[PDB]
Amino acid sequence: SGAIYVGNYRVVNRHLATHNDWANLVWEDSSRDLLVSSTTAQGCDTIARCDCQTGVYYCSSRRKHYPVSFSKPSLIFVEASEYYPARYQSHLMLAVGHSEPGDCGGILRCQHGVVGIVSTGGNGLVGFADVRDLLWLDEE
Ligand SMILES: CN(C)Cc1ccc(C#N)cc1
Ligand SMILES: [Zn+2]
Repeated sequence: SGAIYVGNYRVVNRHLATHNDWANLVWEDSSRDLLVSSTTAQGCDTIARCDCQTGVYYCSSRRKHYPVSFSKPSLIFVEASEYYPARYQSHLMLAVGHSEPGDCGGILRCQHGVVGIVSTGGNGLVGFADVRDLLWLDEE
């Protein structure tokens, strides 16, 4: 579990969005596994605006942050998980690391701020849904 709290936005994995998220919906994309809802209180996170390929992510199933190198966001085939079938996911970055279903929502961060959230796992990789292209998160 986990979210990004930027401005008056909450960014969550679409597959973990709540009824309140859907009732306060800003934007969602199944192909990216992302959903954004509106919040009453402003949040503490800053979104990275960069093309870094190195950062640190939080792994809840290890209670640990790990430094990783990761691929640039792309359209990638993802094998079946507990929460999605085997399918293509867009805007997905991969690193070598540990990721189980409940790790979804852990933050990946670089020197510029939040890069994305854990979205995929298995076979010794962790996949992250990028948010650096969502420039509208920084205003309004
Ligand atoms: C449970 N396994 C059969 C894979 C899977 C997991 C979740 C969903 C959804 N929705 C679809 C398929
Ligand atoms: Zn960066």
